[PDB]
Amino acid sequence: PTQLPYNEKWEFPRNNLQFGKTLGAGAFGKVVEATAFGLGKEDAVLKVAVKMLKSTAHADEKEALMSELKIMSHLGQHENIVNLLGACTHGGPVLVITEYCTYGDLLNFLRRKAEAMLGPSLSGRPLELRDLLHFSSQVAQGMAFLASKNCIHRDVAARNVLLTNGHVAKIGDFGLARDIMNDSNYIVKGNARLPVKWMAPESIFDSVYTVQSDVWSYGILLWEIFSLGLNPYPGILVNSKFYKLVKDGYQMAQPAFAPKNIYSIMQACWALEPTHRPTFQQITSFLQEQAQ
Ligand SMILES: COc1ncc(F)cc1CNc1ccc(Cc2c[nH]c3ncc(C)cc23)c(F)n1
Repeated sequence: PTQLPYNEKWEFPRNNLQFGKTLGAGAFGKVVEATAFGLGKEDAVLKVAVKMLKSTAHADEKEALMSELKIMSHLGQHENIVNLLGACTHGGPVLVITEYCTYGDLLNFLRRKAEAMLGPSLSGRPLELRDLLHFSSQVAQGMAFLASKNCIHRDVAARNVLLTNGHVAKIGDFGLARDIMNDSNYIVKGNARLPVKWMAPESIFDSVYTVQSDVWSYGILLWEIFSLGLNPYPGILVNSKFYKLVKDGYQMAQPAFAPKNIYSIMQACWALEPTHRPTFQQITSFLQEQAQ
């Protein structure tokens, strides 16, 4: 990624952004909503999400932001990913301008939505099964696009899916703008904080990441969707027993709102042999057909 070249076609004048509230923050980074004036070929004026370093960041974090910018440019645009809209690299700190997604991350959306649906009994518009299938197929479409570019995401999870206008799902990555240090979904495994409960066995044990390991993580995401935002392996501590169980083929039980169909997809994503797992295109075609 560092050898990749940054194309100035993305360059945008930083004085043409008016910043609003912070959308998310990590230790050394954050994403901030902004209005951009004159953005793009149509000179649009619109709300954007700007990723930038915090004052706590150092050179290593700057290099990672620039690398992310180079990767987003190289990837190309797709309806079901968080697209790059421009960047500010001259005359100040690096700014990465991405699409703003009004409904926020999918995980929180499902949890708040489930609470809203249960409110009448205990005190707009409820979710339907078809919505869950749409979210699932949209994310699989976006993952099929990344896989077609041989791009490995490595942190597929509902917290990294964003919902835009029309409640269209987009796979993104909060990255530096996530507080992983204080986030119980990231486990201290040796040197780094890793989303172990989402990770394929070969990534945990052999440090191997592929499109097929993303497929596994996508199956965990499917479980999050069709449980309306439960934590995976709920109540189970990540320890030696957990690692062994995963390696031996232990799998989560069927989620409450998953049709047998969809749970079977999950199981296929969790095949121990990575080549046996479905491809994102197979998942997409099946889920599109199911969402009709
Ligand atoms: C496949 O995606 C990628 N792959 C590799 C990469 F290196 C980067 C990406 C996508 N980069 C990115 C940037 C910012 C954000 C946060 C974000 C954007 N819009 C929002 N609207 C609302 C809220 C609450 C948050 C946001 C996000 F999710 N992803």
